Amino acid sequence: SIFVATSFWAALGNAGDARHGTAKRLWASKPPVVMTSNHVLGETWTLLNRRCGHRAAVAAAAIRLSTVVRVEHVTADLEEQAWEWLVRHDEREYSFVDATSFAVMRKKGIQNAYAFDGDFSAAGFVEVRP
Amino acid sequence: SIFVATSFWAALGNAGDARHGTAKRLWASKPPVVMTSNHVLGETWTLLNRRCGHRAAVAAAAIRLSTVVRVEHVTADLEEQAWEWLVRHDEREYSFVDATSFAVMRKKGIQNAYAFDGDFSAAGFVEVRP
Repeated sequence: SIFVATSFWAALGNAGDARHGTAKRLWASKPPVVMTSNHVLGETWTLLNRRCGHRAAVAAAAIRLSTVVRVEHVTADLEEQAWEWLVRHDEREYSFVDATSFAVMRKKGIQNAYAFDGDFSAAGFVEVRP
Repeated sequence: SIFVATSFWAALGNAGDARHGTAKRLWASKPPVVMTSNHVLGETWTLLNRRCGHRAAVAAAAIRLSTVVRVEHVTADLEEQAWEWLVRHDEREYSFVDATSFAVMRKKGIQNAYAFDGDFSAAGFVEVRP
Protein backbone atom coordinates (compact mmCIF):
# COMPACT_ATOMS: atom_id res chain seq x y z
CA SER A 1 0.00 0.00 0.00
CA ILE A 2 0.95 3.67 -0.37
CA PHE A 3 -0.01 7.00 1.15
CA VAL A 4 -0.18 9.93 -1.27
CA ALA A 5 1.00 13.38 -0.17
CA THR A 6 0.22 16.82 -1.60
CA SER A 7 3.63 17.08 -3.26
CA PHE A 8 2.67 14.08 -5.39
CA TRP A 9 -0.94 15.09 -6.11
CA ALA A 10 0.29 18.56 -7.08
CA ALA A 11 2.74 17.05 -9.55
CA LEU A 12 0.19 14.59 -10.92
CA GLY A 13 -2.55 17.19 -11.28
CA ASN A 14 -0.38 19.87 -12.87
CA ALA A 15 0.90 19.02 -16.36
CA GLY A 16 3.29 21.97 -16.10
CA ASP A 17 4.90 20.65 -12.93
CA ALA A 18 8.54 19.68 -13.49
CA ARG A 19 7.93 16.31 -11.85
CA HIS A 20 4.69 15.62 -13.75
CA GLY A 21 6.26 12.94 -15.94
CA THR A 22 7.86 11.28 -12.93
CA ALA A 23 4.51 11.40 -11.12
CA LYS A 24 2.63 9.77 -13.99
CA ARG A 25 5.26 7.05 -14.17
CA LEU A 26 4.88 6.42 -10.43
CA TRP A 27 1.09 6.48 -10.71
CA ALA A 28 1.19 3.77 -13.38
CA SER A 29 3.29 1.47 -11.19
CA LYS A 30 1.42 1.97 -7.90
CA PRO A 31 0.16 -0.92 -5.71
CA PRO A 32 -3.59 -1.74 -5.48
CA VAL A 33 -4.16 -0.02 -2.12
CA VAL A 34 -3.89 3.76 -2.48
CA MET A 35 -4.77 6.12 0.34
CA THR A 36 -4.54 9.79 1.27
CA SER A 37 -6.18 12.11 3.80
CA ASN A 38 -8.79 14.84 3.99
CA HIS A 39 -6.03 17.25 5.03
CA VAL A 40 -3.93 16.34 2.00
CA LEU A 41 -6.76 16.77 -0.50
CA GLY A 42 -7.57 20.14 1.03
CA GLU A 43 -3.94 21.20 0.81
CA THR A 44 -3.80 19.90 -2.76
CA TRP A 45 -6.87 21.93 -3.71
CA THR A 46 -5.32 25.09 -2.31
CA LEU A 47 -1.98 24.52 -4.01
CA LEU A 48 -3.45 23.66 -7.42
CA ASN A 49 -5.92 26.54 -7.14
CA ARG A 50 -3.11 29.03 -6.44
CA ARG A 51 -0.94 27.56 -9.20
CA CYS A 52 -3.28 26.43 -11.99
CA GLY A 53 -6.62 28.01 -11.14
CA HIS A 54 -10.07 26.68 -10.34
CA ARG A 55 -10.56 24.04 -13.05
CA ALA A 56 -7.36 22.17 -12.21
CA ALA A 57 -8.25 22.35 -8.52
CA VAL A 58 -11.69 20.79 -9.13
CA ALA A 59 -9.84 17.61 -10.15
CA ALA A 60 -8.43 17.37 -6.63
CA ALA A 61 -11.89 17.87 -5.15
CA ALA A 62 -13.10 14.91 -7.20
CA ILE A 63 -10.58 12.53 -5.63
CA ARG A 64 -12.86 12.46 -2.57
CA LEU A 65 -15.46 10.82 -4.83
CA SER A 66 -13.07 8.05 -5.88
CA THR A 67 -13.96 4.39 -5.36
CA VAL A 68 -10.30 3.52 -5.86
CA VAL A 69 -8.49 6.04 -3.67
CA ARG A 70 -9.17 5.70 0.06
CA VAL A 71 -9.48 9.03 1.86
CA GLU A 72 -8.90 8.87 5.62
CA HIS A 73 -10.67 11.49 7.68
CA VAL A 74 -8.02 12.37 10.24
CA THR A 75 -9.70 11.89 13.62
CA ALA A 76 -9.34 14.16 16.64
CA ASP A 77 -7.25 11.41 18.26
CA LEU A 78 -4.87 11.27 15.30
CA GLU A 79 -4.60 15.07 15.13
CA GLU A 80 -3.71 15.22 18.82
CA GLN A 81 -0.87 12.78 18.16
CA ALA A 82 0.25 14.89 15.19
CA TRP A 83 0.29 18.01 17.39
CA GLU A 84 2.32 16.24 20.08
CA TRP A 85 4.64 14.98 17.33
CA LEU A 86 4.98 18.50 15.91
CA VAL A 87 5.84 20.00 19.30
CA ARG A 88 8.61 17.44 19.94
CA HIS A 89 10.21 17.41 16.47
CA ASP A 90 11.99 20.76 16.28
CA GLU A 91 14.95 19.27 14.39
CA ARG A 92 13.33 19.91 11.01
CA GLU A 93 10.58 22.09 9.53
CA TYR A 94 7.41 20.00 9.38
CA SER A 95 3.97 21.16 8.27
CA PHE A 96 0.74 20.21 10.04
CA VAL A 97 -0.48 18.19 7.06
CA ASP A 98 2.81 16.27 7.00
CA ALA A 99 2.46 15.38 10.68
CA THR A 100 -1.12 14.20 10.22
CA SER A 101 0.07 12.25 7.17
CA PHE A 102 2.77 10.51 9.23
CA ALA A 103 0.17 9.75 11.90
CA VAL A 104 -2.17 8.18 9.34
CA MET A 105 0.65 6.05 7.92
CA ARG A 106 1.63 4.84 11.40
CA LYS A 107 -2.00 4.00 12.14
CA LYS A 108 -2.46 2.08 8.89
CA GLY A 109 0.95 0.41 8.90
CA ILE A 110 2.02 2.18 5.74
CA GLN A 111 5.73 2.69 5.05
CA ASN A 112 5.61 3.81 1.42
CA ALA A 113 4.63 7.35 0.52
CA TYR A 114 4.02 8.90 -2.86
CA ALA A 115 5.75 12.19 -2.17
CA PHE A 116 8.65 14.41 -3.17
CA ASP A 117 11.19 16.74 -1.51
CA GLY A 118 12.34 14.49 1.32
CA ASP A 119 10.21 15.34 4.35
CA PHE A 120 8.68 11.87 4.48
CA SER A 121 12.15 10.36 4.05
CA ALA A 122 13.42 12.50 6.92
CA ALA A 123 10.53 11.32 9.08
CA GLY A 124 11.47 7.68 8.51
CA PHE A 125 9.18 6.71 5.65
CA VAL A 126 10.01 5.69 2.09
CA GLU A 127 9.35 8.17 -0.69
CA VAL A 128 8.82 5.87 -3.66
CA ARG A 129 11.02 6.63 -6.66
CA PRO A 130 10.56 5.45 -10.26
CA SER B 1 -19.94 35.12 18.17
CA ILE B 2 -16.61 35.42 16.38
CA PHE B 3 -14.67 32.93 14.29
CA VAL B 4 -10.91 33.39 14.06
CA ALA B 5 -9.24 32.69 10.73
CA THR B 6 -5.62 31.79 9.93
CA SER B 7 -4.87 35.31 8.67
CA PHE B 8 -5.70 36.73 12.10
CA TRP B 9 -3.75 34.15 14.13
CA ALA B 10 -0.76 34.68 11.85
CA ALA B 11 -0.86 38.43 12.46
CA LEU B 12 -1.44 38.03 16.20
CA GLY B 13 1.31 35.42 16.58
CA ASN B 14 3.89 37.37 14.61
CA ALA B 15 4.87 40.76 16.04
CA GLY B 16 6.55 41.57 12.72
CA ASP B 17 3.30 41.20 10.81
CA ALA B 18 1.98 44.40 9.24
CA ARG B 19 -1.40 43.90 10.92
CA HIS B 20 -0.14 42.69 14.30
CA GLY B 21 -1.11 46.02 15.84
CA THR B 22 -4.64 45.77 14.50
CA ALA B 23 -4.81 42.12 15.58
CA LYS B 24 -3.90 42.94 19.18
CA ARG B 25 -6.48 45.73 19.36
CA LEU B 26 -9.19 43.41 18.00
CA TRP B 27 -8.01 40.70 20.39
CA ALA B 28 -8.39 43.12 23.30
CA SER B 29 -11.97 44.01 22.38
CA LYS B 30 -13.19 40.54 21.40
CA PRO B 31 -16.48 39.02 22.67
CA PRO B 32 -16.57 36.27 25.35
CA VAL B 33 -17.28 33.52 22.81
CA VAL B 34 -14.33 32.92 20.49
CA MET B 35 -14.18 30.06 17.99
CA THR B 36 -11.69 28.63 15.51
CA SER B 37 -11.12 25.25 13.85
CA ASN B 38 -8.62 22.40 13.70
CA HIS B 39 -7.95 23.24 10.05
CA VAL B 40 -7.20 26.85 10.92
CA LEU B 41 -4.84 25.94 13.76
CA GLY B 42 -3.06 23.49 11.48
CA GLU B 43 -2.61 26.12 8.77
CA THR B 44 -1.45 28.63 11.39
CA TRP B 45 1.17 26.19 12.68
CA THR B 46 2.52 25.76 9.18
CA LEU B 47 2.68 29.47 8.37
CA LEU B 48 4.24 30.50 11.68
CA ASN B 49 6.69 27.58 11.59
CA ARG B 50 7.94 28.75 8.20
CA ARG B 51 8.01 32.46 8.97
CA CYS B 52 9.07 32.56 12.63
CA GLY B 53 10.29 29.06 13.45
CA HIS B 54 9.34 26.16 15.71
CA ARG B 55 9.05 28.07 19.00
CA ALA B 56 6.59 30.55 17.53
CA ALA B 57 4.57 27.79 15.88
CA VAL B 58 4.25 26.02 19.24
CA ALA B 59 2.15 28.99 20.39
CA ALA B 60 -0.39 28.07 17.71
CA ALA B 61 -0.35 24.42 18.79
CA ALA B 62 -1.19 25.55 22.32
CA ILE B 63 -4.42 27.25 21.22
CA ARG B 64 -5.93 23.76 20.98
CA LEU B 65 -5.44 23.53 24.75
CA SER B 66 -7.30 26.77 25.42
CA THR B 67 -10.26 26.88 27.77
CA VAL B 68 -11.22 30.24 26.29
CA VAL B 69 -10.98 29.50 22.57
CA ARG B 70 -13.44 26.92 21.25
CA VAL B 71 -11.67 24.75 18.70
CA GLU B 72 -14.14 23.08 16.34
CA HIS B 73 -13.17 19.79 14.69
CA VAL B 74 -14.47 20.15 11.14
CA THR B 75 -16.67 17.14 10.47
CA ALA B 76 -16.57 15.15 7.23
CA ASP B 77 -20.04 16.59 6.59
CA LEU B 78 -18.85 20.20 6.86
CA GLU B 79 -15.91 19.40 4.60
CA GLU B 80 -18.33 17.99 2.02
CA GLN B 81 -20.28 21.23 2.21
CA ALA B 82 -16.99 23.10 1.80
CA TRP B 83 -16.02 20.99 -1.21
CA GLU B 84 -19.32 21.59 -2.99
CA TRP B 85 -18.98 25.29 -2.17
CA LEU B 86 -15.42 25.41 -3.55
CA VAL B 87 -16.44 23.74 -6.80
CA ARG B 88 -19.29 26.24 -7.17
CA HIS B 89 -17.36 29.44 -6.48
CA ASP B 90 -14.92 29.90 -9.35
CA GLU B 91 -15.34 33.68 -9.32
CA ARG B 92 -12.57 34.09 -6.74
CA GLU B 93 -9.55 32.17 -5.41
CA TYR B 94 -10.55 30.44 -2.17
CA SER B 95 -8.44 28.06 -0.09
CA PHE B 96 -9.79 24.83 1.38
CA VAL B 97 -9.22 25.95 4.98
CA ASP B 98 -11.14 29.17 4.36
CA ALA B 99 -13.92 27.15 2.72
CA THR B 100 -14.25 24.90 5.77
CA SER B 101 -14.10 28.04 7.90
CA PHE B 102 -17.07 29.47 5.97
CA ALA B 103 -18.93 26.18 6.43
CA VAL B 104 -18.34 26.13 10.19
CA MET B 105 -19.51 29.74 10.56
CA ARG B 106 -22.65 29.15 8.51
CA LYS B 107 -23.61 26.10 10.58
CA LYS B 108 -22.92 27.90 13.86
CA GLY B 109 -24.75 31.03 12.74
CA ILE B 110 -21.65 33.20 13.02
CA GLN B 111 -21.06 36.11 10.64
CA ASN B 112 -18.37 38.08 12.47
CA ALA B 113 -14.87 36.94 11.53
CA TYR B 114 -11.46 37.82 12.90
CA ALA B 115 -9.67 37.78 9.58
CA PHE B 116 -7.73 39.92 7.12
CA ASP B 117 -7.30 40.09 3.31
CA GLY B 118 -11.01 40.30 2.45
CA ASP B 119 -11.70 36.65 1.57
CA PHE B 120 -14.22 36.30 4.39
CA SER B 121 -15.83 39.60 3.41
CA ALA B 122 -16.17 38.31 -0.15
CA ALA B 123 -17.79 35.10 1.09
CA GLY B 124 -20.47 37.07 2.92
CA PHE B 125 -18.96 37.55 6.37
CA VAL B 126 -17.92 40.62 8.34
CA GLU B 127 -14.18 41.06 8.77
CA VAL B 128 -14.36 43.02 12.02
CA ARG B 129 -12.19 46.13 12.41
CA PRO B 130 -11.54 48.26 15.53
